[PDB]
Amino acid sequence: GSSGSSGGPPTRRSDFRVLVSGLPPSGSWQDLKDHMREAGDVCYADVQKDGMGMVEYLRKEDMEYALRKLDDTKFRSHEGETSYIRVYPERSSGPSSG
Repeated sequence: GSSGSSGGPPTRRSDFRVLVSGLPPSGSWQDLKDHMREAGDVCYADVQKDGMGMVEYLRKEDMEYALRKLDDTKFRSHEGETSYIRVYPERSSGPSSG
């Protein structure tokens, strides 16, 4: 596995993901993943400025697992620095009932 394309659209290899916020200024997705992976296998791993991140699992449990297990952890950046990143699901006007 490597993946490498110019385009790189907003694809969702999975549905069960975990929103990470409160990342360091040096924090990366690599280390982040290696961390988030705590759950299971990460098919998606991205990080943005400010201090946010995103990881997608192949299993639901993994999500909840890492969600709780991790639920706010001490992430170490590639610069040694650290920061408290929370692990929570993604919400946005749920359907509830069609």
